[PDB]
Amino acid sequence: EAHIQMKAAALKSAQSRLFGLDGGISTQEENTERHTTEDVSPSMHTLLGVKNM
Amino acid sequence: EAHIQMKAAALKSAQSRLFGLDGGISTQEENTERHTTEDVSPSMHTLLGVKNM
Repeated sequence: EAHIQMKAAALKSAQSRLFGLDGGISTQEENTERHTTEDVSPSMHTLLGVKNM
Repeated sequence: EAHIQMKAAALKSAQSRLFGLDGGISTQEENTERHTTEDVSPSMHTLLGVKNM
């Protein structure tokens, strides 16, 4: 009885977790797009549909 | 994907030309006109219709 009471007091209400933080860190997708000196900007190749007025 | 992106970056917007400068150089017509010592000048045979006054 004493040992079981001691075990219950020591364990308290501890709940086991099966997993920690997942080791797969990357969530985005790799950027495979080219980048040439003809690009209007580092993020846009052209401004094709743009109308000045 | 990487190979296609590399090809697109390398080719850029190169446009093919089917022809270069045409090899036919002469554009004028050959001068077949005679030249005699009776000619008033190297370019005029006579001055037929000319009136002095």
